[PDB]
Amino acid sequence: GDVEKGKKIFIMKCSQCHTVEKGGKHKTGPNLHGLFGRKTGQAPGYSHTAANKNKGIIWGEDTLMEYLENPKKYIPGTKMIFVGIKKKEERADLIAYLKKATNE
Ligand code: HEC
Repeated sequence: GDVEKGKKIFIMKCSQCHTVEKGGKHKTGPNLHGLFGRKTGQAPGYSHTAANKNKGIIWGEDTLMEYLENPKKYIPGTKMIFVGIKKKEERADLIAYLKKATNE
């Protein structure tokens, strides 16, 4: 994925509710630093829904590809009110940016 394109997707569609930087603030949604390799719903200091807490999967490229295509289908009961990203290559670019920014 192209992380420069992914960053602009993140700004356009995600930054309204999320930060990615280490120690970044929670907003409507949790700060996302440390996302990869972590189980769902464990962002430190954020009050997740039980659904987000209980999904039980580990975030990685493949699980984020599925989640971000249709969030409420993957995690029924989520309070992330976002329709999803239809195009696979856009999701791949976003997730490549996420893998870089949430670990740097
Ligand atoms: C507000 C309207 C949001 C927008 C736009 C996006 N997200 Fe979000 N997200 C939001 C909330 C309120 C929550 C918590 C939901 C809950 O049920 O507790 C989330 C959660 C996530 C997560 C899960 C994190 C984890 O399990 O540790 C991820 C990975 C996530 N959101 C990603 C994400 C991306 C990449 C977005 C842009 C396309 C995006 N979200 C938009 C609220 C909102």
